[PDB]
Amino acid sequence: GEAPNQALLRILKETEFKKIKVLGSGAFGTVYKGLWIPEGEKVKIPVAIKELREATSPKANKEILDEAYVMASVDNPHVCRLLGICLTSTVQLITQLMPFGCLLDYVREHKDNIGSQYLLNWCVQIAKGMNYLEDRRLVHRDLAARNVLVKTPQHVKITDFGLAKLLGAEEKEYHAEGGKVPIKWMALESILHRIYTHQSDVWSYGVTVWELMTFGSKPYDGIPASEISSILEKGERLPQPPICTIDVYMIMVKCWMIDADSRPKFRELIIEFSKMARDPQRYLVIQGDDMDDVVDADEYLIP
Amino acid sequence: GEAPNQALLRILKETEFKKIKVLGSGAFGTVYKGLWIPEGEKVKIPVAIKELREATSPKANKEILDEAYVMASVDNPHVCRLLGICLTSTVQLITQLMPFGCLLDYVREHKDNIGSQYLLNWCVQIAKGMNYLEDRRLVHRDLAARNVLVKTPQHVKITDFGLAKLLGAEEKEYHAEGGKVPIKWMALESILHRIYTHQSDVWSYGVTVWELMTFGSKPYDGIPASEISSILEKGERLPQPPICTIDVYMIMVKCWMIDADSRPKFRELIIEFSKMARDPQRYLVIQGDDMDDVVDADEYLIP
Ligand SMILES: CC(=O)Nc1cccc(-c2c(-c3ccccc3)oc3ncnc(N[C@H](CO)c4ccccc4)c23)c1
Ligand SMILES: CC(=O)Nc1cccc(-c2c(-c3ccccc3)oc3ncnc(N[C@H](CO)c4ccccc4)c23)c1
Repeated sequence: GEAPNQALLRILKETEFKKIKVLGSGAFGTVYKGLWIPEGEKVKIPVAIKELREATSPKANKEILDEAYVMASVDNPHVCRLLGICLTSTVQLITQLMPFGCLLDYVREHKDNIGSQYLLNWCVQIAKGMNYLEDRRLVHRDLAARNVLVKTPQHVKITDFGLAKLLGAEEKEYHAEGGKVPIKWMALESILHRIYTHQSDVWSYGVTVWELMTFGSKPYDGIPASEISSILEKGERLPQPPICTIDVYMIMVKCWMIDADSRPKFRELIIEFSKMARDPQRYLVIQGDDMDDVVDADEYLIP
Repeated sequence: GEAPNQALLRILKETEFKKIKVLGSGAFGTVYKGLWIPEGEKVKIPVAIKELREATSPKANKEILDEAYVMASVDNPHVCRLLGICLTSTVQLITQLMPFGCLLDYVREHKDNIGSQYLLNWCVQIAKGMNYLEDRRLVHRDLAARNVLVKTPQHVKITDFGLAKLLGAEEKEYHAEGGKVPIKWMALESILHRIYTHQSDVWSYGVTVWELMTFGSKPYDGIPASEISSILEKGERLPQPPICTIDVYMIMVKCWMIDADSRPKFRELIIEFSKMARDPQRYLVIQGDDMDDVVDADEYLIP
């Protein structure tokens, strides 16, 4: 009927890995930094380890396993993959450590040393990842700079598949109900009708690029999420970032068309940003890449 | 008779420069970071500005002018030069700002990222500076890693001429009396007889190199200055730094010979360290330039 999912769900023993330190916490639970050491091999693998909490909510435990299902079912250099789970009191997700954290925080606390080459290359890698997920028939539903991680400054990957959904062969869209999805990153049709498609992800990709080009600005910074529906319907969109040529900003705008099919496909976004990456300073203007009358004392010879 | 010193002592107005911040303080007085802006030109020169204190000791005011005399009388890329003085309540010395501070502190707080190329190049530059001072008939009498400043990581200069003395044409050595000179950097003949020569500076150069090669260790760390005389007479010298090949350590040892003329001349030290700088990893072994079984998760494919 459909292609059987022959992904392997690896079950790992707790004694095989060591939590070095906590990385984060909040509503999602807690994430740890650690080393995984398979007993047989002579290897030590840096890993991130995620668990919920001391309590076990019926609905919440089910959803971490859904997240494991999707992460176990993906294999791509620009997508984060599940290494395994550990069946402790509460289930643990084990993944490759992405030491430099989320891309949102990275662009924020490195503004001054991020060049056009890096920005446009990140855009290419995210598009490649999203394109892979489209081939795999997966709709992410939560693509944002915050859900892209940095393995190295020159290599990023998409993660956070907690809202992701797999589409059938004879199925073009997913219909949500529960809601509670980040509104400022989702397409109008998703806000209006709970419709999610690969083209809905393209909208979110558009917003993600805006975040990168503004070095981590909050979209619609002074606007509550209730109003977002109205302003999009009016034709209002995120503004052109200072560093963005009309060339780049036109790409971003096309991702936010009302007609979903009029938006570009991820495969096209790979091409366009890739072309731009060959001559990056032609497409992004960044003053790096408090006075200009300053001169060093030994280029000032005594008159 | 002797060559007339036609150096120009430039007198600068206080209104021409602005103190941005204090850099240091202690027994020597205070040093400021500032901008010098000659009224005529369209330039802004980063400068260090040194003054004594609110009080004016007769003997202390004279000595800052002696320091100005020598700094005004030197012109070399590896020596710090006086830009001018300002005749305020207490006289101010104005020099080129050396933004990265003293080399001693620089090797200490950058151990992990200082390679053999940088160390040996610094040795070449200091020897060039000291050789220039020898041609200029000047004995520094206080050469140490602390009295070498960093303009950029790849360009250093000798400074702190407060103890410096000019020798005559028919004069090979200076005879001190007052004393109170840093004992752990001075030659045995200087400790024993108050004799200072260009070869006494070579001893101090030797110690300065030891500081650099140990990334800013204190010489004779657990020894009081009273004992230093004895141990040098016994034949005890500073130990071989871990990173130092016998080749480099032999240079250091030769600077600490009892016979002053058996020590190398600065011009020879330029040559030897310069040769070594062409193949720096042959002469200094540094592990950069907590596990080795570590492997990244995507070079570990699921068995
Ligand atoms: C959205 C968010 O805050 N994600 C997050 C939170 C906490 C840690 C990480 C994380 C980091 C990280 C490292 C240093 C500083 C800050 C963050 O590195 C990571 N490498 C892999 N996965 C990470 N976290 C995701 C959470 O989406 C994750 C962990 C384990 C299993 C699945 C996913 C991570 C990522
Ligand atoms: C031995 C010592 O502590 N020297 C010292 C003390 C304070 C400041 C400086 C100094 C610095 C500096 C900058 C940032 C951090 C730390 C130090 O930069 C400098 N550039 C030029 N001269 C300096 N000081 C010498 C004092 O020997 C100096 C200043 C003005 C006139 C003559 C000499 C300096 C150097």
